[PDB]
Amino acid sequence: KIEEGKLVIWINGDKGYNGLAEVGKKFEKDTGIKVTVEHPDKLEEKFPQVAATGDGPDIIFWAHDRFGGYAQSGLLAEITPAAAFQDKLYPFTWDAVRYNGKLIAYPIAVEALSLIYNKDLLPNPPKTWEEIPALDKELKAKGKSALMFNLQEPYFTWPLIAADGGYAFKYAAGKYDIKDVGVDNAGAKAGLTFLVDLIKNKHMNADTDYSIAEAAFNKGETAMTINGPWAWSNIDTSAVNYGVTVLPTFKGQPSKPFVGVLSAGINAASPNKELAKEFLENYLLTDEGLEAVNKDKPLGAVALKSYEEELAKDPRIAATMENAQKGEIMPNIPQMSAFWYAVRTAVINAASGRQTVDAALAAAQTNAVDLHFVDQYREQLIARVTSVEVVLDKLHGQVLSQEQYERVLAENTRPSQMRKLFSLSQSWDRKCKDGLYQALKETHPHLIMELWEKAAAL
Ligand SMILES: OC[C@H]1O[C@H](O[C@H]2[C@H](O)[C@@H](O)[C@@H](O)O[C@@H]2CO)[C@H](O)[C@@H](O)[C@@H]1O
Repeated sequence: KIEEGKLVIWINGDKGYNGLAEVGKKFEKDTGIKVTVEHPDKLEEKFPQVAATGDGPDIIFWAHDRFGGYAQSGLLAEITPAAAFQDKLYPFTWDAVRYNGKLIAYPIAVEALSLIYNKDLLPNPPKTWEEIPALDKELKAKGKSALMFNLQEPYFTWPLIAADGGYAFKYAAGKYDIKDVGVDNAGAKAGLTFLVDLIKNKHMNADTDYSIAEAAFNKGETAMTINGPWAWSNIDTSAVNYGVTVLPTFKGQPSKPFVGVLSAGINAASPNKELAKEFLENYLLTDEGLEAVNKDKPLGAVALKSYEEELAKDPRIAATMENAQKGEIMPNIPQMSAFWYAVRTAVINAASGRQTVDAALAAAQTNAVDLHFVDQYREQLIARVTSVEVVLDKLHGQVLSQEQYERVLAENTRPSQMRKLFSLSQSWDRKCKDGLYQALKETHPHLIMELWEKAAAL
């Protein structure tokens, strides 16, 4: 369980965890309470997996979009700031952490993607996405390339999908309509078609991930990348002469990045809730706390009015906000986790040529709207299904091909095997998903029964 009388903190590894650790050191200096900051892999999934059991960190950091799901699952303590403290942060940041009438986290900072460009390679950044292929051709002659960014996380491709009309869930009458999804409309298709064409014409490579794109930009090999405030620290170290600016337009319309509010929630199973509150309100969310984190990795536009004003002159922060204003705040509904995984699979499949754009998005759309049991509880099943071989043999023939069977089996741990199986099946139709559910239920009926029950408990 969770050790009492101390703080364990989880934050993503792309954030200023060293800076946060300093705030932890100051807290220890003034209170005697030791603070431990960790940045585990696959944090957005690890948390609900271990927290559902009743363990995990006292405090979890992520963008606000995942917190609605955490709250619905009972993993988060209710946050009760007094009025004077609440007034120290922007109202729209509190709005991002409000779920079903209550505050479920502390907002820290507002993030949005921008175009980052090498001024020595590219004195004026391109206005449009459409002119990048011509740009890449010029640069290739100098042994360079126009653009590299993470193509493994749909967050980075989202601004282009949304530009001409794609959207996640429709918002109307103060509610998100969970049945109105805009992943396979004409606009989403046009944007992703443009991305795929960049890859087909070798302006980009489908295998490019975060580390690969960062290395290429920071070594001066590519003229542009797409990234958030957290990335500026490494670019500074590399002393690249860079600018941060508005994303290119597509079909004459702005790219629309999703806006995230980095937020901190308190584990509902934590016996250290009061301590967590003190650390967050009186140590982190102060000019001195935020500055320490921000000097490690930039936070963007912080939620704290006083420090936001001090930093607002930074043209890079201005550029972040300009992009944010063209985009949309992410929904925090519990459906977000399944939505992101479906879209992630669609972008990866279309980029790798495993599916056409139309088929990739049509499948994502169907699965986000229909929310099958195996998609809703994918994360729990990955962590809790243990008889993988039994499931594979039930599916072999009917649902799984010989090759897919072999691919799943080849993974090293049970969760890696399960994760592969759900990835492969992600684009399958309802009937195949039903076959997958049936095999899981025959193999582990108590687990499946437990999942049905807890859904109803919450
Ligand atoms: O790609 C899907 C992913 O997008 C967002 O995650 C961002 C995150 O908000 C940023 O702070 C930064 O860490 O990069 C991530 C993308 O790799 C969503 O917040 C997240 O839930 C979602 O899975």
